Amino acid sequence: ACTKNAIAQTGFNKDKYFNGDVWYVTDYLDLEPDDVPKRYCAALAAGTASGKLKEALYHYDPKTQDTFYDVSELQVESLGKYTANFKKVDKNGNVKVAVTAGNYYTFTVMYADDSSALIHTCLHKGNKDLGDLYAVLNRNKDAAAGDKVKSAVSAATLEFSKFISTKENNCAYDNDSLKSLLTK
Ligand code: HEM
Repeated sequence: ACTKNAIAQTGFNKDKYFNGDVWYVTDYLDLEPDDVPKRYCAALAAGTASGKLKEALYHYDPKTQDTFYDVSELQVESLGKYTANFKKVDKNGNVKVAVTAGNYYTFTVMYADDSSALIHTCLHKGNKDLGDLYAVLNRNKDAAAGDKVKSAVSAATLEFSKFISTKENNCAYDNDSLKSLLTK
């Protein structure tokens, strides 16, 4: 179960964040740690497509090779805080699992600049019991977290030392698919 009402960044710049480009997860913290594998990789694209606010997600377990993409149109709750009903798709946007009520995530941008971000998400997927997930993002998949984003982690009353890095997993991303999926 999720327990946090994450606070969005003061002054969040939506057009910069949702610019159509890719964000890579470099580090994550699940407050129910035993909810997600210790070795993982994930990335997303975020942008407006034909007037609609969109995200495209990619998940890859580097040990099991379990792979999936998602696309969602984000609904606005407040600036920097969204609710996203997702559909599982292949890399070309063909639907594998349609949108349905009860399959959604919340998404809060706690901090962002041009290169880095800190987000919170709470996933709801049917009857699974999932907890709060924080992720440090960067535009560069290999970037070490800098002081702006690590300070933001502190300001959220979190300890960056507890985050798990995704960097040592050889993950390789299909950026082209993530960008194109924004339209799907
Ligand atoms: C930007 C950040 C992330 C968002 C918005 C996000 C969103 C989601 C969504 C929507 C699903 C369900 C997909 C579907 O069934 O179609 C999912 C599943 C999953 N995510 Fe994430 N995720 C993110 C980061 C991560 C990270 C960093 C991990 C780390 C370990 C992770 C682990 C998982 C796992 C293991 C599942 C499969 C749940 C299951 O069905 O059993 N996610 N995520």
